[PDB]
Amino acid sequence: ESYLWRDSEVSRSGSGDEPFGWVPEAHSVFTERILAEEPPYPCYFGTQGQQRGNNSFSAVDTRYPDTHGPAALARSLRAYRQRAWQGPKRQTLIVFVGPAVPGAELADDHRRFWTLLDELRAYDTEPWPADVPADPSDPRWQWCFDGEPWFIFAASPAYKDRRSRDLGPCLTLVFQVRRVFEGIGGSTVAGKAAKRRVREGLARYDRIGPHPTLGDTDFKWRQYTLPDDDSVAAPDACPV
Ligand code: HEM
Ligand SMILES: NC(=[NH2+])NCCC[C@H](N)C(=O)O
Repeated sequence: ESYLWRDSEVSRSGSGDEPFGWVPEAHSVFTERILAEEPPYPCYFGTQGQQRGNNSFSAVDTRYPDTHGPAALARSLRAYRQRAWQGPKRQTLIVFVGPAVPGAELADDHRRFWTLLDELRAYDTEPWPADVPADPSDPRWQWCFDGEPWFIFAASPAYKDRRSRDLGPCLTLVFQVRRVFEGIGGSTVAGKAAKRRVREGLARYDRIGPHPTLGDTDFKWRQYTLPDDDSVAAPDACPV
């Protein structure tokens, strides 16, 4: 009944042409990308999280939206949020949205991403947090669920130049609670070293450099769905 999986549980998601039958292969493709030796995956935090058993997984099967869709993902997210505050600091939930769609464009996957975030709102059982403005045009808006803001981004096979965001054949949502950044705040010595290391890795991996919206940080929504080029979306244009 729970669709929240540790690595060792993903194989039981589905087998053959069943709901989630495509999830085990997506999980393997994801881990291959994140654990690749040369060039290394640019975000060493993600690689380390995978190596240390701190990544959890879920999925949405678009063929079965009423049973394997946003309502179930809301339950999975509530369970993940509990896990994310009890376990190690640096955990990530990776959610595969499938089956894969041959020929989808990046804008299509981004539209699906924002739609899924919108559908999740109806299933949130907690009020919106008082410290985060609820208006998505506010410079300080962040996506919130189950009582707190999250960091979230969309990965897609349609990221041809920003290869670091191609995690396999499906639209893939990467969720973290903000606890993961404790110790690497942007002002911090450690945070500046972290950005150096990741951005050096990006320059060995991607066909386009770090996006300007990553910072040099209002309007975080623009980082959720980076474009594949240097375009910069209008700040008040968040689709939610
Ligand atoms: C599977 C897990 C993860 C994946 C797939 C992942 C992916 C990425 C990617 C693609 C980037 C480049 C920028 C972007 O596209 O947004 C990035 C940057 C970064 N990530 Fe990760 N990440 C993961 C986990 C984590 C965790 C757990 C942390 C914190 C503990 C973290 C901290 C950072 C930092 C500090 C940057 C650099 C941001 C900058 O240079 O402005 N990541 N990550
Ligand atoms: N684009 C990224 N993956 N950024 C990772 C760090 C996010 C940063 N701590 C923030 O809250 O904005």
